[PDB]
Amino acid sequence: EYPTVDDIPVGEVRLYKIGDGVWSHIATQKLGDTVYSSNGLIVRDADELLLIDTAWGAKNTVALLAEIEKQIGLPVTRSISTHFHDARVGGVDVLRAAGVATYTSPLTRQLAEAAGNEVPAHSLKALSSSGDVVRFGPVEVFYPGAAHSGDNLVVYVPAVRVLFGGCAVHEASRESAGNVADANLAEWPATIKRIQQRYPEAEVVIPGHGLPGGLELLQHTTNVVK
Ligand SMILES: [Zn+2]
Repeated sequence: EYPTVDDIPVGEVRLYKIGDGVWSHIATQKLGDTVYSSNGLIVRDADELLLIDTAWGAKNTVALLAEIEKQIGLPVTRSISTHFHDARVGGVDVLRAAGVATYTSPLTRQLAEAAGNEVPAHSLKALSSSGDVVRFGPVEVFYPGAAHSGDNLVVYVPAVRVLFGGCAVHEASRESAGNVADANLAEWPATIKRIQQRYPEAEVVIPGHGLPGGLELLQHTTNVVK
């Protein structure tokens, strides 16, 4: 049932229910030749929603808000971007215009600014060193160390044991690491092991791109990176 690039045109967004009060959002973007599918997360907290990652640019992020209003009907009040690439902060200006309080790690804000990308408005201050973890509403945000990028974060929803790995985690079908220009290939396996050790009871693991799986995606990622 999980949507792929073939099911979603650029500019549309689908939601997919993952567990109680947890959905992923899936969108499509085209970079020159390449067409990607990309996942974020939505998590209910009382009568509001926490959003993890934009839908890759302003147009998709507008469609994301519309689809949330249509399907869920609760307001997105806060967001977290999991790394500095346009794929995850592109659209933060749409979120700000809709009144969302946008957050990420201080390092992500710095890298986004350096890259000329959109910059979330607020910093999650206790996330500075590999291993740092903070609670934020109904999730934990974990900085496990450098991997796909130096700043990449993962997000865990403890009530339902759902781990959003973002682009630090590859889907089962993926056999190459993608854009490695900001990656730390040497550190990535150790970063994965840190995720494994922290969330040994996770039931679903959602990669940055492609099909959700279980904890097996973590070791798979290490194998690919090598
Ligand atoms: Zn990226």
